[PDB]
Parts: sequence; structure tokens; C-alpha cells
Amino acid sequence: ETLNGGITDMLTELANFEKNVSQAIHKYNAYRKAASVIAKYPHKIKSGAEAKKLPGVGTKIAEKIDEFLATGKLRKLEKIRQDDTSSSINFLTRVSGIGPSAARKFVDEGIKTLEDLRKNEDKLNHHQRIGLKYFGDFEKRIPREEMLQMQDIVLNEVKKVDSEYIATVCGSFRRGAESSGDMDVLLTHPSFTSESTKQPKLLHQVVEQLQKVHFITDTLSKGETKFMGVCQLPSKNDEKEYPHRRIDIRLIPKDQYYCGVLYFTGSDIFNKNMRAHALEKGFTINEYTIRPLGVTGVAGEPLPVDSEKDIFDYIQWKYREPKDRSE
DNA sequence: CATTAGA
DNA sequence: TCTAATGA
Ligand SMILES: [Mn+2]
Ligand code: NA
Ligand code: NA
Repeated sequence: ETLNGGITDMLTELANFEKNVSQAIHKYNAYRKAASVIAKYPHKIKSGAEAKKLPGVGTKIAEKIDEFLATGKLRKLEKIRQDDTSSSINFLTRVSGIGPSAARKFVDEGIKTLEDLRKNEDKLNHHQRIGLKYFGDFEKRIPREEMLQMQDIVLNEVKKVDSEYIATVCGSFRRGAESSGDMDVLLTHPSFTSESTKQPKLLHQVVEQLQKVHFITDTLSKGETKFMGVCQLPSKNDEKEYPHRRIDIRLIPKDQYYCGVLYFTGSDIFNKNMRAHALEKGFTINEYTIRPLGVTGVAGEPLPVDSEKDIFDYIQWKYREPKDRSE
């Protein structure tokens, strides 16, 4: 956690570089198990050899360890940090919708900067076109102060359409958080469950509404159960318009809300833990359900959940407010 | 790990 | 169809 720091640190640095710049998934994959391990290691690593004893730690890596232990640096790390091409891929990749593959291809053609990207909006597809467009607005955090106004509106419309609609805004905001990256609305409805073969309108109606009133300004991807877009709060009485925000909305088979909800509410850790706990408690929890466990190694049979609690009760735990779903 | 765009 | 990119 701190003793292993630089190590894992230079390690993750390294991996990442293989994967993105190079298309070396293996090496990339190597940097990771190793990084993953030295990570767990309970003592201050003193040299290659020592580390070398570890599984995943080969000679290639060990070797880097020493150089790094000797000089608080690495050549390759230094060379790459310098590396144009590579610096370029690291950067492009930030555009929403630009992943490595594209970032390399772009670069190959010679698009290194944001401006290059502009002069070549044509080579860019819709997603990236928007990503390029709200580049600044996307990189910025969402003040809760705004999250509340966002949530406000969303709830109102949803209800306005059909009153049956149930809608919870998840993530860190749900967990008290000061700011958030994008907004995640879970959604469901009574007429939509596990069996009852969809009703795509279910999603559509809503997006229609939000778009109607000018909340959703664009669409990244709208499909039958997952819509990814961009919203923005009505820019009041001039002088101050609001930044373009990422919003995501997902349809849920009503018979799987709470799990789904319990889940997305996190946190990444409180989840694992809870998960790690339901296990002993003879269960199974996944993004959408909770099934009692059985001794032949495994078992199924999805228990019925009516709220966040049921799941608790089941694994018999303390209902813990979202506020405290920290870990 | 599953959902969407695209070519 | 596969292959990418987001998210989780
Ligand atoms: Mn999120
Ligand atoms: Na070894
Ligand atoms: Na990106």
C-alpha cells in the first residue's frame, strides 16, 4: 500500500504503456500480475532477487526493479514520458470515444492535437464528435449543488410521463459525495420484468420527454435498455450557462432493481465486502440477484427482493445507509 | 461483462 | 459478423 508503492507504481505505469502504445497485451498483462503481487507483499522489497522469488516476477521485471531501486528512476519510463507518439496516444484517448486503437490510427495519420482533431472532425464518428465538442465540459466534476437540481428535474419528468416509473440516481452522489463525474439514473417499471419480453418504449418515452424539455441535449448511444447521453441544466438568466454533463439511463426489469441498485450505488469496496459476506452467509450476489447457496459446490434460485433491505435481511446485516456504503 | 455503433 | 469503446 505504501511500502510497495513505487514498485507497483512504475509497474502499472509500464503495463499501461504496453497495452496502449504497444499492442502487447501479454507484456501488458505481465506488468499487471506482478504489480498485483508485489502489491500484496508484506515487506519492503529490497532488490530484484527478492521480488524475483515471487510468482509472476520474472527476470525481466526484477531487473527493472533493481534499476529503479538503485536510481529513483527508470530509463524506459523516462524515455516514454518523453515519447511524442506515445504522449499523443495518451492524450487523444481522453476524448470520449477514442480508445487506443483509434488514438494510434489517428496519430498514424498525424492527429496529435485537439486541433488536429478539429480540422478533421470528418474522420471522427458521432460519439467522438461529441466527445470532442464537450471536451472541457466532460473533464470537469459535477457539484452536488447541481446534482440535486439535475435529480430534481429528472424525477419530475419521469413521474410526469407515467406515474408508475421508478427512478433512483445511483453512484457517489447517492452515497453523499460532494461531486460526481456523470449522472447514473437506474430505472425500472412494473410492466417490465425478467419474463415479460420487454417494451422498448419504456426507455424511449422518457428520453423523449427529457429531450422534449431540453435536458438531454445529445445522444451518445441510445438502445433498448441503455441510453448514454449529454444533459445540461437550463442556463438561468444569462451570464451563466451550465456545462454539458454526461448522463446514463438504464432500464431494469423491476424484479432486479435493488440488487442492481444496491450495486451501482457501490462503493466498489462496500460491495465486495458485502459480497464477500453474503458468501459465508450462504449466498450469492451479483448485479441483478441474490441466490441461496448450496453445498454441492453451488446452487441457484433467485430470492425475491422488495428494497435494499431485503438483500440486507437476507444476508442478515445492518441496513447501512448509502451515506455509509463507503467500504 | 454486457450493451451499443459501426463498417 | 467482429471489433471497439463505455461503464461497472
Ligand atoms: Mn458513473
Ligand atoms: Na519467479
Ligand atoms: Na476516450
